[PDB]
Amino acid sequence: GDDRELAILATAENLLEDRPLADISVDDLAKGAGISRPTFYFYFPSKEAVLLTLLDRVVNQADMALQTLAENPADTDRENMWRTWINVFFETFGSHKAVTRAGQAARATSVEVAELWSTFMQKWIAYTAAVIDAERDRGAAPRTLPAHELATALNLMNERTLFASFAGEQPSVPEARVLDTLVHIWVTSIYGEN
Amino acid sequence: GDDRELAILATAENLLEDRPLADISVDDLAKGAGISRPTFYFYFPSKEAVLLTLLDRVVNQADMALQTLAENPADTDRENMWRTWINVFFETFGSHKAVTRAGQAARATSVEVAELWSTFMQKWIAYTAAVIDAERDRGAAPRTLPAHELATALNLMNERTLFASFAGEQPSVPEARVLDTLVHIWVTSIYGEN
Repeated sequence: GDDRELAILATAENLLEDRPLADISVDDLAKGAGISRPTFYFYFPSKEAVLLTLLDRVVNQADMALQTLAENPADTDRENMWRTWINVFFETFGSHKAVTRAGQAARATSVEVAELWSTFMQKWIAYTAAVIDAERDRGAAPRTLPAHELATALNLMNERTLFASFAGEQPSVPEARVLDTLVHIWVTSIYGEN
Repeated sequence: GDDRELAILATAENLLEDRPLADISVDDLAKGAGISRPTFYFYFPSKEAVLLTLLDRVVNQADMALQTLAENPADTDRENMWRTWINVFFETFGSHKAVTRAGQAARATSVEVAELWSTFMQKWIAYTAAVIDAERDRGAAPRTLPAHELATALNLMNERTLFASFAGEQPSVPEARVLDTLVHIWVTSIYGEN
């Protein structure tokens, strides 16, 4: 039942490590998960749809892991807060790299993926904005940019800066030194007057 | 001769406004530029290759426009310098939006496009890094992040922040208020101590 479903997915993920969706056939995922062609079609209606579901696993992994953090305020200095917020991306997407990458690539095509990714970003940008407003009201950060706008840029930086490093792009900040980077950019711009 | 070539391209660009490469045929670009199917193939060996050449026009437009600026130091305060540097992106890519978008989308596929875009970024990040080192040596910016690393993140933010706004994404900073945004992020992080 679900046994079968999950293998389709685990297999989806592992063939994705070394090659893009396109050059993975549909008998590719079947053969791997040890099921017949049409046994697959019962479970997922197209390969695109497999990739969708895995991305969904990942995003929610990162959604959930992110809300736990929100509800558990770490007890630390503002800089070490932001870092620990940002890190939850580095750890999640930085674990399922293969899916992470393909997901991004296929925003181009899937109006479903484009949506799925958008929704999550809006959620966290809005939340991030919410923080900054509060950081300004607690008095500890000054009122320079519209918060929601700042957040968007900062968050979009992350999405791109992070996924550049994962795919190991040319050019890109190495996994090691990233974070410290974004984190630095986050503090200096949130708390910075001029 | 070149008459014919250029029309293929102008047409390439205008059909791209309202729909993606994929759903533009090859008789699409011919019919538009008023030439026969194989007359086209003499000029460009595939549609992908048309898109390549237009992206090249744009990048170099922005490359050139960017080096003029470099060689003509604007006479203004550091903040109004960075802005006028960044603006040269907003104006270029923000003019050929259609090409700008498709180019990005098709980094996924074209190892030629991926290269073409990379090279340009490396160039400007390296240059941007070069500035910051100097800004630190003239004493006016403090030595916090490795410059080249900072530059990368800042530049990758731009690429993504900008092209999000162009395609008018959900979520994205509106064209109006962008710049002021990135610019703010640039100053606060370059000149910011903590």
